[PDB]
Amino acid sequence: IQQLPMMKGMGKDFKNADYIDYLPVNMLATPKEILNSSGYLRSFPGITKRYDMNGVSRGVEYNTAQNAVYRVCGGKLYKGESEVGDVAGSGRVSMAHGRTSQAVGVNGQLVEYRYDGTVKTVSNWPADSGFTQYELGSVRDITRLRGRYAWSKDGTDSWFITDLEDESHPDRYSAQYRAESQPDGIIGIGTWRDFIVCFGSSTIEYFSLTGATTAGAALYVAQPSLMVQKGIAGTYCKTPFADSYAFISHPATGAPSVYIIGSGQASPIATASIEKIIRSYTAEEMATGVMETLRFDSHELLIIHLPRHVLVYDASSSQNGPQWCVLKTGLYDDVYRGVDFMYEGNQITCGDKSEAVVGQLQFDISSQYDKQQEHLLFTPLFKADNARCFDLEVESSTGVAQYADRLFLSATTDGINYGREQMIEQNEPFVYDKRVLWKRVGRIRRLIGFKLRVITKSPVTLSGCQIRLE
Amino acid sequence: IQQLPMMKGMGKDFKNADYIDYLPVNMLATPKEILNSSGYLRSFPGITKRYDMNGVSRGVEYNTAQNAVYRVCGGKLYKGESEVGDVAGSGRVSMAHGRTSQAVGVNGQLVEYRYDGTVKTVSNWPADSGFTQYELGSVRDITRLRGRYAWSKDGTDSWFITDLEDESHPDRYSAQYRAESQPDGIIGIGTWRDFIVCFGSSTIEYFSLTGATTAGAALYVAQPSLMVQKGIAGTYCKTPFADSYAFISHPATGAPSVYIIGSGQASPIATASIEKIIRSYTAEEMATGVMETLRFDSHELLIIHLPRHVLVYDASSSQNGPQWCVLKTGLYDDVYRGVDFMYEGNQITCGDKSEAVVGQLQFDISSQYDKQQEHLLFTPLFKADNARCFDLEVESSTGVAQYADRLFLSATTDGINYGREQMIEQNEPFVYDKRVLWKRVGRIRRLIGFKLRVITKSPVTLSGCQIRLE
Amino acid sequence: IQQLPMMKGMGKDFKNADYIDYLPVNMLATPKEILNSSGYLRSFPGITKRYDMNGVSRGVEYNTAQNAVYRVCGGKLYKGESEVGDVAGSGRVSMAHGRTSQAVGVNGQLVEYRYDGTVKTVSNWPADSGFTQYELGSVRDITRLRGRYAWSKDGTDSWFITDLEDESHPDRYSAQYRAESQPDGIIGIGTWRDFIVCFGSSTIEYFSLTGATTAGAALYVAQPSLMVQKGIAGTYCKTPFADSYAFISHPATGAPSVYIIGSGQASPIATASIEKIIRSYTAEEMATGVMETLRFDSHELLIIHLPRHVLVYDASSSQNGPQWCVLKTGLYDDVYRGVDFMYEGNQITCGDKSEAVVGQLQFDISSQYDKQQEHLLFTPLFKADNARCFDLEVESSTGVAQYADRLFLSATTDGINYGREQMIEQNEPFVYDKRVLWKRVGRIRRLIGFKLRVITKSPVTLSGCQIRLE
Amino acid sequence: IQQLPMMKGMGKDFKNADYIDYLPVNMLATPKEILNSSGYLRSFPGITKRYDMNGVSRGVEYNTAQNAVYRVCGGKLYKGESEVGDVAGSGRVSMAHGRTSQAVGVNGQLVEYRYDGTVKTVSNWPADSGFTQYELGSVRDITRLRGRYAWSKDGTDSWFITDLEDESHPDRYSAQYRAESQPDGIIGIGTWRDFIVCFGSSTIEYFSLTGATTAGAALYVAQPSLMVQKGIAGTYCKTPFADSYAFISHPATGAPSVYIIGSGQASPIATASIEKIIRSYTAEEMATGVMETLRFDSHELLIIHLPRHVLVYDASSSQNGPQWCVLKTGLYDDVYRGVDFMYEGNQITCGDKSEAVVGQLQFDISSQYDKQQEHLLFTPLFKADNARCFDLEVESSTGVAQYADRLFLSATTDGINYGREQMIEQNEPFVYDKRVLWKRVGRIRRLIGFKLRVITKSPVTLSGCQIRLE
Repeated sequence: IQQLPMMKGMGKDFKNADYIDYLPVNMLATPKEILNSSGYLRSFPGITKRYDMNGVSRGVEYNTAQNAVYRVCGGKLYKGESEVGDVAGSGRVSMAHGRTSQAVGVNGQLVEYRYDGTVKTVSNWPADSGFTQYELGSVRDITRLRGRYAWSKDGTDSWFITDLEDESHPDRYSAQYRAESQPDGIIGIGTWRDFIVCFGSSTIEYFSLTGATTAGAALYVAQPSLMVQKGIAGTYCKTPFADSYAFISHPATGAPSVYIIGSGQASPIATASIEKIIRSYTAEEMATGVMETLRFDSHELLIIHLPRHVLVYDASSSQNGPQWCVLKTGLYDDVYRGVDFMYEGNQITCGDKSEAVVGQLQFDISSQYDKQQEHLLFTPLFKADNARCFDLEVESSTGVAQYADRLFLSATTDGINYGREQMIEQNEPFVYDKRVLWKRVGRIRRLIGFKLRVITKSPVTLSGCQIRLE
Repeated sequence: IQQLPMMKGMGKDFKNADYIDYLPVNMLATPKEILNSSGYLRSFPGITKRYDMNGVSRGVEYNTAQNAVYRVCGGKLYKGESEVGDVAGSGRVSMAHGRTSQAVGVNGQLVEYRYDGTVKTVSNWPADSGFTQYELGSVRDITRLRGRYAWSKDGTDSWFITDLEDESHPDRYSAQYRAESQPDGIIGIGTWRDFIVCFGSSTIEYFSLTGATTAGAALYVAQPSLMVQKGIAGTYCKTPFADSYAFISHPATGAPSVYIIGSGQASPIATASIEKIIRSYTAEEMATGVMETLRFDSHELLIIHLPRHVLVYDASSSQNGPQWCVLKTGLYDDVYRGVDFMYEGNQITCGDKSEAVVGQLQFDISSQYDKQQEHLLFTPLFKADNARCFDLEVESSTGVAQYADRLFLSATTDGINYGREQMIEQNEPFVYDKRVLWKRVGRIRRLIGFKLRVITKSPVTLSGCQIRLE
Repeated sequence: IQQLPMMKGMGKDFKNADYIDYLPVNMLATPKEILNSSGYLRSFPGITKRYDMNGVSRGVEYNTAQNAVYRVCGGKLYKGESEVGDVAGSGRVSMAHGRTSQAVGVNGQLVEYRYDGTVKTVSNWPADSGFTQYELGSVRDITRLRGRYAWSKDGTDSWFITDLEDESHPDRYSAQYRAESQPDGIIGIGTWRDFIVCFGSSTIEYFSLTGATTAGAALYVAQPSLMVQKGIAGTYCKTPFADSYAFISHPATGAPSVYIIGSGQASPIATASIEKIIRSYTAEEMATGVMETLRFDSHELLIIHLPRHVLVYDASSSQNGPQWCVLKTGLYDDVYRGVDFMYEGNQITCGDKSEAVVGQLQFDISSQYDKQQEHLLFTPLFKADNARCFDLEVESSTGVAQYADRLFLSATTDGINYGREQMIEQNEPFVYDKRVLWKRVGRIRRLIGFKLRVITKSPVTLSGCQIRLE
Repeated sequence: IQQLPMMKGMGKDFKNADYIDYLPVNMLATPKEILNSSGYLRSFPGITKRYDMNGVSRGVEYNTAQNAVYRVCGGKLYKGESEVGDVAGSGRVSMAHGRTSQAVGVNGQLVEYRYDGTVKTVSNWPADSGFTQYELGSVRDITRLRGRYAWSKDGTDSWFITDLEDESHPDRYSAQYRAESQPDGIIGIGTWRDFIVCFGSSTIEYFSLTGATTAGAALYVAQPSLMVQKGIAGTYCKTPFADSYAFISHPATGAPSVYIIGSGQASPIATASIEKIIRSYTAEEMATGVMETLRFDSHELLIIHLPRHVLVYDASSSQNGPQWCVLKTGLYDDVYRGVDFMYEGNQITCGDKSEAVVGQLQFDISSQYDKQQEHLLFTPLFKADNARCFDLEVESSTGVAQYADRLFLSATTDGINYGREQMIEQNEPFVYDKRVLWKRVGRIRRLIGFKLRVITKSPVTLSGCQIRLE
């Protein structure tokens, strides 16, 4: 009796005869110390329609000052279900809320909405007042530390600041700040534990405020002990993850790869196969990749929305090596649906990247809206000669289905292309005890590996595959 | 011969066919290196009525200046047994004693009683005196560091302080301080090792006093090295535990979960099943969750009084993984009775949440007041095929009972619903040596798990369940 | 059944009968947890022509201010494909970009190329201005920290600096800095985390800038806690590797050897056989050795372009001891083709040293341009007496070839010279499953070692050699 | 089958019946993971004459300012092969180069030569100038930090310094510095990472320069955290090694022994037998012991030139315990030939101590000049009763010899005096595969130990001695 792990499956690709492992499609990994194994695999939760909105999502941020979720969701702003304002422009926006403003920052101007009901835009002080009158530019990203905002001019080292008393003007005396570590544009900006993180193309630098008590004297001073020496590939390739940012490396460095910021250095978390997938996209296509973080139950996910891949990293389940996963909607290869996830109340609300709708995650159903989904599992290739496998017994938990869904399994002799697909039912609507197995698998000549296609709209749980090897 | 652990039992739920473990209800876990196993399970101590009071318990605090226990317990304040004052308002109060006051802080005002016999209320300085005249608001929580009080204005960043010479006024010159790292109202306040801990909705900030020796010059300065970056779900979800506060995460963060503050970060202490239970409550219903701490013998408990669950965490018994427990009063599902545990003299004085009475814990009886209690134990599911179990022999300690109570045991084949209940007596009033066992259990087809219902009003001790597997 | 590792093979040389190991020629090492072994060996990617340029490569640098790759590549400068200026001089050049000019620094003068379209040169301030008028000399290397350049004069301790406003003049008041623990010329200069690293002949010293706010008062102050106490052999024997520089030791110390800078000391990374190869060159020949860093997939390679050796160090694959490799072009011994590797877009663009052409790396082809290449693998010597080896079966992955290429294997009895070469086909153009093995190897008298010559222009993968020893 | 190590052999001496181990004379130890054992033993490289010089070697120092090796070598100074100056006096000199001088420091005055062609001597400032006019004394050792020299007055605590502008005078205002922790003369001086190390008879002190910017105000201040509390036995018994100096303890401390300086303390590196050898010399005779450092291939050797012993310590090969070795020239007991080893170009240039000649090391020959050499190996004593050893087979590498040299082996029964010498040829001029073994060794009564005399002028390699024990 041998046990075949399915938490990650090895294989090879026909393009250049290289060994690349097949990530488990559309199913997560949980360690739970199951009956005879250690850990069970559960399908991703299913999406159900909640509200109808103007368009495809373009941004989200959980306002802390007011207990509500803000999202532009296409044509115009939304607070939960309410309308509360209009935003102009198509693309993706970066939001940073405030005590008395929202600061959507669409297009190249720092548009900030007010809780009173008025709309304002950040611009230079009036010439009649008699202030410094800086030279502002286009805006890319937004943040907020203490009581003021901070944006970065497009394609230039300098990033500006926001005044305290009047929040719609740069400042009275001192607002011009520069990175100056290496010559590089500011790809993005962010905040981390009272530090203003400056995401450059090649470097990352931390700024800490100091007590000036003087007119125009260096409110923020750059800290050089915490430099990372690596950049970010795109504007939105950064998230708050664990206590770090977990960016994606820029093409300026050796090669694009996922990372995680340490104390003063970046530690990789992406396997070679993941970087092989990342390298498939050109430089321009890489810059349009969104990143997020999601935490439900004991999981801590890190989702990367690449143009054709929705790779997902599970931090808790990566006990021995990284655990990556890929998500897709259609039966064939397609991009996942639902871009911005955010925890509202006691539910998780997702957006949508193609349809003008918003939906919530549901745990007892595995269908996105009202369409069935494909789930895949891959067993790593094994080299056994002249053996005969008979009892392949995967163990499932059943009883939350609406139809007796079936399972397709197949075997590879060369590791690239599969044989016939055998049809076994793996779920029954109200049977809580049943056995899923295949009685005869036959001789294996040189090497064999398995596949476990499942097409359902009900939760799928599989844990522990064993075969009687002789 | 196989030994079956009972400290925690695995299972699955019928709603979504997920593997959730069954916590052992109403009995603690103690490691003591027993005859043949390591650890024994003992029932929770039973409540007995001590005094009759005005109403349902609403607060408790062990006054240190005077060796006595204060509790409002409904209609009016109480010091031990005496009346000593009246408090108005229904709900829950936050209590913080003083050298010359008690500061119940009911409703939205800091009502503070005096040992002399007079009642005062914190209010602005008289306009005739000529002081700074702050603008106070509603009060949520109270604390005391050095000779000063500290309260937080409701729904706003700012938290105030109390003057030294006249402790019924904010201060002479400098009393308004604010959090400000992020825009978030102060959910709660507390003290920890000369630091005034500021519990925000999204962040946690530590304030340390400095020597001013000046008129209105920053008595307290915020320390930014000790930020936690996580909020608290409700007003009363915090409790000094060990050397930290052990809060509950806010919905603003990815998902609600229990935590413990470290040096500068929070470390989770809740299993996935515990967070699944916590997510069952809506956001508004979660804010009414009280937490406490209790320490008797070698135990160190952390009790969470959710609306429908009384989850208990045992710090000392969590050698390999967390050890959570749930308490309930009725034979069916119900919430535990007795809110506030405080150690007075050599006894523990529990409150009440459904009747106008106060009671003390007793160790040699397992009945709350004069009613019997239910105790359950779940054995984790095992996968053995075609085997037969014969001798299931749990080992109990007897001789402190009033009647020969019986024990109900049953088995599951699918892990959800149980079979027939077999009745075995597990205790005899004055017999110190007897066996508790069942001679035949029969074949197990695929998998089996057990249950050990006990209904007594006498102490229940069980340690070590073994079955002759073949 | 025994398994023979091929990642590194031991042997001896006929010159002085010493045990020197044979590094795997032109094949990398990757740990991947292959079917029955741990790791597989894959050929280096092949070069394909991309552009036609003026001459052999002479320098490269990835401009960060403008997203493009700059390379002189012979007669005149190039930005990607465009001409954009002319450069004078033959040899090797040191490049350091800027935020207004490029800078090439040929001969002994800092020729800089401004983007506007003009060319400038660093020279003393005009005498009419009235400044300090330093005494400049011949330049060796260039770098840039903050908004200013920094160069070192030829054969002297002192290294100068560049003015802020005008970057074509040394400075207004303070530009003379000198190294000077020990009397040594500055072989090279470089930057590392806001420190201007001064590479001397015998020591390495770190300079950190300080806030002057004064006329000519010590802009840069030397830090003595970070001195390394070892020099660099040549001008270009330094790269940014990991977080350190990984130089080559100077003959001033005991013997030349590769190193890596630590916190305050150098840690060797070269085996004894590598230092034997390094010592083969005279002092003058070693000074013309280039070094680089390249990172594709999970690799982190350090390439040394010695006059007759192209040694490569793979950091990721060196789990147990250093993993060195050597590359060569012709069927006989010859130096590798392709000087400078840089990552542009999503491809890697290699230079050249014998032709006026530039090329890009391709992964599915193993031929440089359109000529076949040699790959070698050596098995370490084993001492087995009177045994008989029969089933020598190496495991390849096939199906991406253009012709049924064959493999040559042979055995040594004395460890110096090889026996007959047996031809076995190891790859078929479109067959994905086949066995590569030899059925009879015969008796071994005292000791034996194998060889796996392959000549292909298609990817070569071999992983795991097993022989039936009896 | 048993394997007998030869890296170090145990025995006893007839003088006092104490167990002393026999160090392997004239052959090094290298760990390389050989066919069946871990490590092989290779003979020391042979000396060959390169140049003819004036007389016996007296000093050496690798000038860094000019890429050339300086050595007095008896009658008059030498730069490489050129004459370039004359030095008077017989004995040993302490050499410390400079940016514009060489500072041989012979006899009692700091004789310093100049690159221009003139000779100067350190002496007091002229009385007409009007300076502080110190009282200099005899000089023992020389060093150089920054632009200053530093010498020590003979028999006194004080050590002086050298002026910057005119380096042939003590200083303008402040040059008198002193040790003073304990009353002890300065035996020697040295530099280490910007610290002027002061080697006393009983203590060691580190001096760090400070910014004076004042007339005669404490240029150097003594650091007391880095005291070692141990002296050095002789003037030249110290040497930069690794990152420390590795001195020899003074007779003032409990006993003479070798050491290595740590962070703030000395750690011994000498076995008991080595200290037994060191104690054989009287106090006066020990003061004439020279020490050096040499690094070729992976070795890092520390050579001590005692009057009758040439003990050598190998740092890299001391995996389990220290690895000491002894070198000798003649067939009988004699002192090694060649004092000063320095790495010039790609070769090592050894000195001489008995003839007026200088020579270079050569790796493929084992003869010093043109005379054969003796090599010994001792196997540690084993206690086996009534056993019989038959097949003693050492494994050698051959084929670089000029004649079929023979090997002498013998056995001890009491561990002091040896039996008959059996002659086996161990090398053949051009045979790369041969076996060296003895077929019968006979019964061993109580205990036995072996010996492996080899007399050749060709490289000797032996690795792995095994005997069939019964």
